[PDB]
Amino acid sequence: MRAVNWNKKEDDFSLMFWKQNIAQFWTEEEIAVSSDKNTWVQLSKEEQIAYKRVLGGLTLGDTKQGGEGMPLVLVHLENLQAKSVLAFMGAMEEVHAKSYSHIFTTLATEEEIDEIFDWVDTHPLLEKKAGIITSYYRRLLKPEVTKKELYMAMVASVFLESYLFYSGFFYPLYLAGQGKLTASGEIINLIIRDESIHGVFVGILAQQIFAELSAEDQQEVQKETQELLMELYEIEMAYTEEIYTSIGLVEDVNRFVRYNANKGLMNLGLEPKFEINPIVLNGLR
Amino acid sequence: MRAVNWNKKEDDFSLMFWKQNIAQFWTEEEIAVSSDKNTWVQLSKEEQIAYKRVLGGLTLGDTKQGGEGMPLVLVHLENLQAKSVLAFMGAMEEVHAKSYSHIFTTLATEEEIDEIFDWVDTHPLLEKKAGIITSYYRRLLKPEVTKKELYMAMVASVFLESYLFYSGFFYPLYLAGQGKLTASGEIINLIIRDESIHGVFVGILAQQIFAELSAEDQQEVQKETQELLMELYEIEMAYTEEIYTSIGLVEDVNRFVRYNANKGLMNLGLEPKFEINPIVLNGLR
Repeated sequence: MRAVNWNKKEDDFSLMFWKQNIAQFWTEEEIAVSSDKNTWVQLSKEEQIAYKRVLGGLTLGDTKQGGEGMPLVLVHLENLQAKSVLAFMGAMEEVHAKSYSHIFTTLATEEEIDEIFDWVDTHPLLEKKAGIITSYYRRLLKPEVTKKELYMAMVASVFLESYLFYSGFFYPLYLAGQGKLTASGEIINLIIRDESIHGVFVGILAQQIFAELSAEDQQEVQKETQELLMELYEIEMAYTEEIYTSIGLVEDVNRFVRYNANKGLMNLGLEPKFEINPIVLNGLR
Repeated sequence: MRAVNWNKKEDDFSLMFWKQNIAQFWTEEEIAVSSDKNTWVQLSKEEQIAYKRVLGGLTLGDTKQGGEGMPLVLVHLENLQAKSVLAFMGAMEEVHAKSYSHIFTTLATEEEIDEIFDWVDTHPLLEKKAGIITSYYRRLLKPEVTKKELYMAMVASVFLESYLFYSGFFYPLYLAGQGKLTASGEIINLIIRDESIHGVFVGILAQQIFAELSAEDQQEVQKETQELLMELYEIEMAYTEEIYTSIGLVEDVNRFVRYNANKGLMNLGLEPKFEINPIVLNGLR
């Protein structure tokens, strides 16, 4: 039974991604958020509610990626070096999820925080899309999986970390781009910095497994991937309308979602399927 | 579907163990090993061979813990804060496994390293020990598991990290306690510092599950736990004889194994079943 041996490369990219993930390591204790209170209070009730809701949805995303996605993808990988990288990525997803609670602690009372997480747990659209994603992971709860099943779980992973998250990243970035909630915005930028390389790395692994499939299996998962993309897209447009109508940002967020959908497709080596907001861009600075 | 909420504790210990794991974070680049060459060359061939073999055995252990044990235990947990800690621990197991390659890089040529890893992969006792432990993990590759199955996977985990590893930790510690290979010994001490709190944490989780089992189930897993303990012990006594007879350390290591078996049992809230070498103690200093 094989032990991991980093003195003999199993691929051409796991070492560089390992090094980069470690280089980018951070924890929430490093960013004090209390100074955000001064711009928090300038927001309206509806703006504050949108902010808490999208952070709640992001926390659900990281909870599923660290606790289900990365574990079940990595456990079936034969590349032990790539396995190491995914394990580190899953731990950093839990750092991300914890960093959202660090923001909440400064911005909300204990009762308001419990409102958030109860709204997350009972929200029908969050349940629907998190459930579509994790169904691909739960398919891996067996001793032997097919490469079709492992590939599609990787697709699901890229679509969550490169694509579905950005309906939520939009608003912290938009506010930070206007000088509001900028310390929380630095936390979100750290998270995004990790998520970007997570999506690139899983996409590379996916392309490698795709190339190992029979022609029939490739045709099947190419079609499934495009169906999944648009199933999630349809759900995400209902999500953005529910979250952002109150604050007049529905169509701006949708443009951001399509932009990042294109990046997730490219992370998978696939062509774009849709045609950055300058305030958001300023929040990424 | 629930997101992790750290502003409402799910238990009385996950936050403390989260903070400590993070506080203890390290990676191999922090410890240069080149200065160990000056005591490496003073060891005999038999001593150099034992050292390479036990580090190879240790790497296999961490490879299976980070890539199988932690993912398959954590994924079935209902406690999302505990899930977070385990994901971080599995990541640190991969840091540990990689640190062993960093030592090898200073001490062995590229060809000698590949010999090590081939000896690990084909070695019958290592295959047997890892095979027994991971069989408890692979039982968790299904959608629904029993608490007996999850409990015995946690037992397997404690027995590996608190107990089976120490037939290997003995020798780097014994040499470091004498001023030999002290930089590698510092790496081994950081690994042990992580492993100790790993076994404690998983042991706490096992005791929580144990208290939920029916009395009949409790007695069944107590019997399995005692049998597994002694089955592994019998294999380790053959392993120490194989590794350490050439260098006269067999009975010293056996005593170290019994000492750490007792610690693993205690991590599980169980009574000791066996009755530290002072140089090993100085290597831990």
